[PDB]
Amino acid sequence: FRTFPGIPKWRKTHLTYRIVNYTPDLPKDAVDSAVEKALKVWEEVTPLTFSRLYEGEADIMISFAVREHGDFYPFDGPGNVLAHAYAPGPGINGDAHFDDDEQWTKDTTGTNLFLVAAHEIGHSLGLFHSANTEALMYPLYHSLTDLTRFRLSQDDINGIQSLYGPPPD
Ligand SMILES: COc1ccc(S(=O)(=O)N2CCCSC(C)(C)[C@H]2C(=O)NO)cc1
Ligand SMILES: [Ca+2]
Ligand SMILES: [Ca+2]
Ligand SMILES: [Ca+2]
Ligand SMILES: [Zn+2]
Ligand SMILES: [Zn+2]
Repeated sequence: FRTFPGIPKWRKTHLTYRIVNYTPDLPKDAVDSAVEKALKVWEEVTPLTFSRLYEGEADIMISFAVREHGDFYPFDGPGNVLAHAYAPGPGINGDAHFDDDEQWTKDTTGTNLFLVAAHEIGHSLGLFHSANTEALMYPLYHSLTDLTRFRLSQDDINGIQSLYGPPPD
């Protein structure tokens, strides 16, 4: 694994997230599940717990966007940059933006929202890219992984616990 520079990490175990908008590519219900499951992944190996807001500024603001969308890094159309996110911190920090010029699916017939969400949310949590090929934090986008056999890799578990520790009990 690999954390960020100056090793940013939230100074609190409980984080709030908010889904700011919805992609026309999937039923609102599928977008919710992906985010909740992307969150389960990390929540299971650390003291981190999460809750949802429907208003106010949440730590982890999630949203879909196209091209220019409010920051300095406009999205680039279909493919290539799938989504980007920010390290822990105030305001735009911790937020995750998804490119809608991608076709977000619940399976692998395009860009799986879960798989890509878990990885972006690790960013919000403070993890940078991993050199480990079998790691979820690898800049790894592969459409050949059954969803069925997915499991966070020891590399991912190592790096996030480096920051927050193992589960309390
Ligand atoms: C499994 O999770 C993911 C999430 C994003 C990408 S990506 O294709 O958008 N991307 C890899 C390819 C270069 S661009 C990037 C730096 C913005 C980077 C990425 O990991 N965003 O955090 C790939 C796999
Ligand atoms: Ca934020
Ligand atoms: Ca793109
Ligand atoms: Ca789309
Ligand atoms: Zn953005
Ligand atoms: Zn990434």
